[PDB]
Amino acid sequence: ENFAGGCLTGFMRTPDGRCKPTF
Repeated sequence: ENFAGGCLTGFMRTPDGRCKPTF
């Protein structure tokens, strides 16, 4: 299956529970 590695718009959310924008 597939999972959402995206937090907000342009945010790389990890299974670590943290969101880092991709800049």
